[PDB]
Amino acid sequence: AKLGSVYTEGGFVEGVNKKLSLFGDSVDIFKGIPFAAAPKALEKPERHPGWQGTLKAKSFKKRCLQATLTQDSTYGNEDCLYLNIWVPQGRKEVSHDLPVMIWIYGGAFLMGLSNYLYDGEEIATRGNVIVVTFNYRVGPLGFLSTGDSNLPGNYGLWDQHMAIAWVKRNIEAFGGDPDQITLFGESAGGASVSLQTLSPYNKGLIKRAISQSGVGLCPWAIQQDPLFWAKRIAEKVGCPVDDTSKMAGCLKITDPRALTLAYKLPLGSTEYPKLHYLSFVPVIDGDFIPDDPVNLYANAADVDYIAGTNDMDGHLFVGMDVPAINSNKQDVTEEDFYKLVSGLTVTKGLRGAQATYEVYTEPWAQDSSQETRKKTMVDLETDILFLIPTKIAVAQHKSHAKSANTYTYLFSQPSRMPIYPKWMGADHADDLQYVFGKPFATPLGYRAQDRTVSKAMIAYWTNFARTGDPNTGHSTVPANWDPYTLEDDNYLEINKQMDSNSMKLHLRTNYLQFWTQTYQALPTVTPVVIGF
Repeated sequence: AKLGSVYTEGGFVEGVNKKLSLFGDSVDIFKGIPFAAAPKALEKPERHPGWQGTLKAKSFKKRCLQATLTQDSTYGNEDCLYLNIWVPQGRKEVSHDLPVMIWIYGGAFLMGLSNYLYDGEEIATRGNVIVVTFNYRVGPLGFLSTGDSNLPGNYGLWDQHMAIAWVKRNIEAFGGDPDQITLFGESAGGASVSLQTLSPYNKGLIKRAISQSGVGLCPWAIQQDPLFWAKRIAEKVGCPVDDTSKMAGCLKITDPRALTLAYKLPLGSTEYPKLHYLSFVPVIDGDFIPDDPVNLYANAADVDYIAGTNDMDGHLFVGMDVPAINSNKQDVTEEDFYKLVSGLTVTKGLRGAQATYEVYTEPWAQDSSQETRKKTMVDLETDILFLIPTKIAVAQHKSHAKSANTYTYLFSQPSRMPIYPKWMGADHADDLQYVFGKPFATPLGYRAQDRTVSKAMIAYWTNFARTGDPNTGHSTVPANWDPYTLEDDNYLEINKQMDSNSMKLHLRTNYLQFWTQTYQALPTVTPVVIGF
């Protein structure tokens, strides 16, 4: 069986059908379906006008404007609000009531086909679920804000919400169950997933959610001072910074490609960690995000939730702050480490920096090797940027959850990157190739253990999407994943060895204690994509 032309709110769409076996199995692939009219710079998205005939949804549309780490040219196009769908099909009849997984992924900066992480075929077919990938506005075009009416901000979030509302209204025609939507995404997408479940705008739309290395409680997920950054990029492009209204009007009119290129990620030595410069992110606009995310968990009370991080999630970032971490030739001193912590602890000044340098150097047993120091730098950023906020998000979700499940994991499959050190664990986004089944899609570049991890991850993910329990659904699982409880703080460690010892307890509880107890008590003084 195969869908023909599917009716959507704006008209008919037609994709392609890829035969998967002699059994008559296949997968219906739709690419380039608009979920909104091409967006006006810095304005909320609107419904796409109706069209006659059949929209040929046979190829990926350009994604929104973004740039690479070199930041010399832009990629994408402003006209980018399109989505893609994969519908696994059986023999007798087209699929119906299938779980719907919406992948939220996108960033202002890419480091490395470009639609590698936008193809949901492996996931949809191995897990028997519908996968929807789409594009949303990123960087300044997606998140510029003046902190007021002149430019409320959160455009990329509105775009995501638009895609979600569209899937809710139209996925049934594709064979999906509108009441079984699972949002999943990593990094900014992960924080986005979190933010979407917390926004009152998504009431009744989301069933479950998966945050991979990113939650709305992450420090880098909410910009506390958007006006400061709005003014900076504005002045950089020749706009009036005198009054917000005129500045906003100018930003809406300036060249989108120049505006995009004006968003710089300083790779040269800086006083603050790189993450400080990834300023164009969501803001508490009192609308889409009506309050600080931590106070919005009642909105996700009935949303099943899986949130997790990677072994060395912070490696990618700290390696930009301290490049010597990756070099076996160059060394790192206690000074370099103190400088790193001070930059990360500005809010609590010298005391905060001292308390932090102390705790993280305690395990050095005053005779630390280079590998030890570099590993500690990675742990520091992994903790602050991902582990800790995820731990409290998971905890907050469990505590407020009503009829919703809460699970947490630690992805620790060691990096295969030759450039990085031998002791390297799972870096930021390393989980993606497994979640997206690349060891199967593109086998020749992978080993048996990679297929094992991928199989396990897609299984857990798609099972969760179907039942709200990673253990049950369309796939068998290599290990029992127990739901997270506050008392036990249990998590599944995902890697090539999934066995009886896979469920672990209390991950870095001492560090969680430091940050939430010690640190917070101190007085306040002052092909991967990153950023929102």
